[PDB]
Amino acid sequence: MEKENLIIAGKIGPEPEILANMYKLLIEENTSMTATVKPNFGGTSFLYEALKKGDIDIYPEFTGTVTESLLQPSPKVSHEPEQVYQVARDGIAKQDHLAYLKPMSYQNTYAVAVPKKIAQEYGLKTISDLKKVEGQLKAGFTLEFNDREDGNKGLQSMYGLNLNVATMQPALRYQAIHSGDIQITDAYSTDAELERYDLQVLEDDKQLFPPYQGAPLMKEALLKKHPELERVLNTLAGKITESQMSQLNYQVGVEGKSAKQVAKEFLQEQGLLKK
Ligand SMILES: C[N+](C)(C)[C@@H](Cc1c[nH]c(=S)[nH]1)C(=O)O
Repeated sequence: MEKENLIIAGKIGPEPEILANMYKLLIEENTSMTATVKPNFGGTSFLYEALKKGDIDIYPEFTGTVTESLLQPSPKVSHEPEQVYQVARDGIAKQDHLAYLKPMSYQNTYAVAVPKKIAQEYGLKTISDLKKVEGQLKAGFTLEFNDREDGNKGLQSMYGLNLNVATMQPALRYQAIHSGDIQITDAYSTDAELERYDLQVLEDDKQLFPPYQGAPLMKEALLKKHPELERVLNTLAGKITESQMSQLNYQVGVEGKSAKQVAKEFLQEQGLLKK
């Protein structure tokens, strides 16, 4: 009886798809609940509004994204990842009555990336160095990174950078930078494409980017109906290194492995999942 089915969605990319499947695997093993993973469901605003509306039940959301996009007005937060989690978790519960579980260990930050030869040619080590060459290089940014105060709007406001920006589909920006039609893109720090395409991440010297740790986001009402979801999904808390998540992304995004299988093998190897 009562085999309730949860909708777990992810933002664009292998990582949310991997994360969502880990949520499904954990949920189905340890609760009387099934789960459906919705890969590549949308961007932050869509996932967030889908959650509040009940179209989805869980998705992995990132701490700095809670503080910077989701919370309005955005609070001025530190760079301590734990403090940023607490503001996110308390802020989003007050604002929208969403429960935000404990963050995973790794950080997946927005990272301004250039090909390694571009960085050598133009002497680019930090984001500030782009001011030197903002009239020579072409940037390709996701639409969301463009519109985000911690994205390109913050490249303008904090760095003074007025880059020549073309808004890209997320999956195209990496092929553009590789083939040469753009020279700057908004990478995600754990993206396998960084290592695969000789992309060098420019250092965030003015510290525009907040901490970004992922954790399940969910209505508080769902957590009251199923309190076991907190214990169950929190076995991921403080776990998964950038190196581990990067390898998982390689497997799904580069090797074409199934995200469920990659998540499953990993949770099993970590002892987080039977067999
Ligand atoms: C984790 N991250 C890199 C800081 C972004 C990634 C992201 C934002 N929108 C989509 S789609 N992906 C986020 O989830 O906010």
